[PDB]
Amino acid sequence: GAMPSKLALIQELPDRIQTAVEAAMGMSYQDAPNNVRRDLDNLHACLNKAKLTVGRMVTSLLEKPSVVAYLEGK
Amino acid sequence: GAMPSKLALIQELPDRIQTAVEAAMGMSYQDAPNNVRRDLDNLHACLNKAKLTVGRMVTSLLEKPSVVAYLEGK
Repeated sequence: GAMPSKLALIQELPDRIQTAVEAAMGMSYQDAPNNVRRDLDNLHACLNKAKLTVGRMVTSLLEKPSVVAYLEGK
Repeated sequence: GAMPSKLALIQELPDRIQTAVEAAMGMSYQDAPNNVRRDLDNLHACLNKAKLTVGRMVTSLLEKPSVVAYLEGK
């Protein structure tokens, strides 16, 4: 019976956001004109970048033992 | 029933990320000292921000008719 610790949450945030935008990443915008689908291409760069910023924001929490320990509850 | 189209996805992305991050927002980081929980405070500001950067990224796509129409399938 392992109730998820805050670190379970902070670590899963990347996966949650991966799931948050997997829909849009797997979106087939190629049935749209280049420019508008490029707006999805911007969604592709920036929203995937958004996962990138979040993943590493978690990394920013993960680069310090005290912060990490509190998340896991150590 | 309503099979989700690309617009259903782009519109739900905000809620998906609101969910991707709700766990961390509802996190009881006050269990930790000010500074380390402040590290979660940065997590809060930046992840709440992160949701909203996606909020505006969706808004970016949402503020042009060609882009929007292709998402919905108009």
